[PDB]
Amino acid sequence: RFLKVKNWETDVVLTDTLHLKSTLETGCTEHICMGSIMLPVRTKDQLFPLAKEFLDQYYSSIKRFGSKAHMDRLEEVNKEIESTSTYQLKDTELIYGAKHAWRNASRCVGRIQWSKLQVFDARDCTTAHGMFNYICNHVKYATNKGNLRSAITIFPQRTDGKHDFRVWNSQLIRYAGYKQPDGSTLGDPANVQFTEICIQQGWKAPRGRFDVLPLLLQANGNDPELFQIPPELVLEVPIRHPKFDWFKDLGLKWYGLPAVSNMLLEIGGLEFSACPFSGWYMGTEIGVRDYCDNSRYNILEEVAKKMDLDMRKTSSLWKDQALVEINIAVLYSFQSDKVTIVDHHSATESFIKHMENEYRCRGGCPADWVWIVPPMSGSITPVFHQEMLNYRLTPSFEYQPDPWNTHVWKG
Amino acid sequence: RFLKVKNWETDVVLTDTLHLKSTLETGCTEHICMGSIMLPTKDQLFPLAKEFLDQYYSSIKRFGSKAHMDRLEEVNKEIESTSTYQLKDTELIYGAKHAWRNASRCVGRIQWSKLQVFDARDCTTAHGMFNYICNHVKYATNKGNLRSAITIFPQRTDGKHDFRVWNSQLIRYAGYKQPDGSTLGDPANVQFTEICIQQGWKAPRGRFDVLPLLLQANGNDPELFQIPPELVLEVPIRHPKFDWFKDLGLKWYGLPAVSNMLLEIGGLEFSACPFSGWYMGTEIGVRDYCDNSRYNILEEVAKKMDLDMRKTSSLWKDQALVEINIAVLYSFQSDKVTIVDHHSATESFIKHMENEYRCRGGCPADWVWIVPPMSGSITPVFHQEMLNYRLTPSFEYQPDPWNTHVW
Ligand code: HEM
Ligand code: HEM
Ligand SMILES: C[C@H](O)[C@H](O)[C@H]1CNc2nc(N)[nH]c(=O)c2N1
Ligand SMILES: C[C@H](O)[C@H](O)[C@H]1CNc2nc(N)[nH]c(=O)c2N1
Ligand SMILES: NC(=[NH2+])NCCC[C@H](N)C(=O)O
Ligand SMILES: NC(=[NH2+])NCCC[C@H](N)C(=O)O
Ligand SMILES: [Zn+2]
Repeated sequence: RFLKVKNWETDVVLTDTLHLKSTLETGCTEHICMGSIMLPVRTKDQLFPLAKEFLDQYYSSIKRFGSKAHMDRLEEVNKEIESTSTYQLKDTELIYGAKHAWRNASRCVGRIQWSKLQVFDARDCTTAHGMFNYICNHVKYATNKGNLRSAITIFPQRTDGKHDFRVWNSQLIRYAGYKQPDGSTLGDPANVQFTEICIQQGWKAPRGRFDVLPLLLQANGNDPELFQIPPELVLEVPIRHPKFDWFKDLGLKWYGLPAVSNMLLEIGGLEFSACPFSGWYMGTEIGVRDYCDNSRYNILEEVAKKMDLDMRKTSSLWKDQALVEINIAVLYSFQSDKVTIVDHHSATESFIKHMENEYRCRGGCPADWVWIVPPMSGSITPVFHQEMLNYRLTPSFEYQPDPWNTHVWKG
Repeated sequence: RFLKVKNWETDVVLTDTLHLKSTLETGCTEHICMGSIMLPTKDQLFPLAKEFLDQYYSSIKRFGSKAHMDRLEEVNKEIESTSTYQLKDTELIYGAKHAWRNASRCVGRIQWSKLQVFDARDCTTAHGMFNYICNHVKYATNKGNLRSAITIFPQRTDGKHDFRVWNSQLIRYAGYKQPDGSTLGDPANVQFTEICIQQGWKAPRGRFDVLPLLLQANGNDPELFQIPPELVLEVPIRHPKFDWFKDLGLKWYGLPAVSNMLLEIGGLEFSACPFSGWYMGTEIGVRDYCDNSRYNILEEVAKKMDLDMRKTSSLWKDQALVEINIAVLYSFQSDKVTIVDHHSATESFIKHMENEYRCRGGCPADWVWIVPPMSGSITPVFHQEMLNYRLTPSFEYQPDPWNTHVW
């Protein structure tokens, strides 16, 4: 069953066959689309089949499908699973796995870079201090003095679900958020809950508007431990505008390395609950969402004032005018300081090329339009005009519940 | 069964039960989401009429009354007899209003109950259609104080006697393919602009030439008619700061009137049902003016603004986009022609969603179409989870007539 997607701006039509290999569910039915919904211990029984599908894809990728090496690997894993109820991936398989989870991430517009992922194998890690060390190395390698490199660090996989490794932070680097008694929020509102947990764990909060949070790391199902990332390892960019000299006076800045650290990486049935990964920012992430979401730093009003914009009536599009400026400032500041960053026009054009390539060389490219289209200037980016098919392939990156909601504290 | 949708900016959570009354398909499956795809018998008829009549009577608090049973029986007999049926006026009006109520891609539905319905089922010729359409346009335009309306021509019978408005909108600008290879006017209408000529229209070959109506009645071939210019309200586009803006030579019409859709009520198909409301600014400023395959005007505007168009990262396209859309809203307002900005419109939709959830148990909505084409996340709908599903009565797409007509 073939399926075609059309780009209404170029009339280019593509045919998708890859969706046929999709096994997981979407959340949608023939009766309802849940396309805009944010979030719509395994058994030996269910493990080997997942393992075989993976190994089959892996061996095909290296052109050794059906070889003796392939067959022996299946036999070996089968035995190991029956013998230990789980199995260990070879280094080669882990790298292939991690790269494909990124390749299969439908919400990611930066996937044209998927094959260049640097994979750090932290499966020999046993303690939080060990985790802290791997994480520091990942940040230094990835930051590369501003010339960012994509990377992922993979800690030991889940076993019985009672010895999980977890990074409690949502990103390796992020700013604290503090709820004030007058109801206002100091810092980043998105991290208030986590910030409270850190303080409760012993962190001495400096209580400023841009305090880098400490790492709260959990190894082998133990209680999480706090660690401060060496400041010299955290690259930050002061935000200023190329034409407005007062912009710098807003005292804004952001970190250069975006590193999601709360997702779960699934490979051949195995679950890697601590798999922090990083790339580089697309401007709008900071400029539109982190700075202008009403629930984030919410700086639109203050910026519009300084610009002396008609804020009497929305139809003056004062919000839209200020948004552009703020986004111009983010891109400008990063570029001046030579910290890697990509604007939405450039990133989306690249994704379209990546997508076309994938259809031609792979038979498709699962993509989530709701997420792919930038939060500003939607239709002036090619992705808006591009029809997309969203479906779940493994290996994959999945959401998981915040650990403070599931953790059995030991004291 | 009972689905919940959350607004991530306000934490407000709504529970959707209305979807349980969904009847049509979405194009999606448990294995694949096609949410961004633009276009995913007497025995057949009676159940549909029944479903409709039941909701109709339920709506008037006479569910299961004699009147209900009676009407049900009457239509039933009429169908078994005529193989079809006719809606009472009350039912026609309710059907049309609800078709708008159920249009998941429309962000202006808070106005659904105020729809003026013009019953043109007694129409029989293209001239007749032209007359009905002129009246609709004048009524809806109302000197700039726009009023929503829909005119409903005769329903389908055998499919060989269909009424159809060939234009895609009652009022639209012509598009001509020049030797240069480039396109003059509106590229979206290059083709239709040709079928008119292939029919006799004397194209003034301009940038904003109001197209002619090409009307099809009872199945016969379509005819051309020039809408009285005094009936076409237009707005000269100028900027409230860039005097050079007016120089751009831009203008647009004030009445958006989709004319190529099909209205389905109780199984009955109305293939010619033009309807109009009023514009949301971005429709013109972002889509019509800046789409690459439309009037594609960003470069010129950026130029005049003297912006650094060397690097995409200077965001000249975005800056220009903003100014343009400022000018559309400014013009319309200055000429007292109804128009709504995407901020005000989206705020209204959120309120409408809430009302709909509490008074009806839900509101089918297509996020991909609801979120405006610019400044997405600074509008509230961006942060609003939505459930898309098909409820009837509804407005459906249908093949362009020139790809089905047997001259
Ligand atoms: C090279 C630079 C990269 C760019 C420019 C890029 C861009 C983006 C953007 C703009 C988003 C949406 C983020 C949001 O709205 O919160 C995103 C999402 C995503 N990306 Fe990428 N990305 C990059 C690298 C990576 C890497 C290295 C991985 C994985 C190995 C990855 C995995 C994902 C996933 C799984 C999501 C969805 C996360 C969620 O659901 O919250 N990306 N990316
Ligand atoms: C009163 C003012 C109204 C406003 C502000 C409004 C706004 C909008 C907007 C912004 C769109 C998207 C247009 C596009 O992208 O092409 C839309 C679509 C739609 N609206 Fe409304 N609308 C209004 C009245 C109407 C009326 C009166 C009806 C029908 C009775 C209606 C039916 C629909 C339908 C069926 C669609 C989707 C059409 C398609 O698929 O191309 N709208 N509306
Ligand atoms: C409710 C809606 O799904 C939600 O606000 C989505 C929309 N698109 C998005 N797109 C990206 N890239 N990131 C997001 O966080 C979101 N949020
Ligand atoms: C391919 C994609 O579905 C297409 O470009 C959609 C996106 N969202 C839209 N939203 C609205 N309101 N109108 C449109 O025409 C579209 N086009
Ligand atoms: N380009 C990326 N790798 N993004 C990861 C998500 C970062 C998140 N959206 C932020 O604004 O901090
Ligand atoms: N507001 C409306 N009723 N719009 C109907 C569709 C009009 C179309 N989007 C246009 O720009 O011409
Ligand atoms: Zn769907």
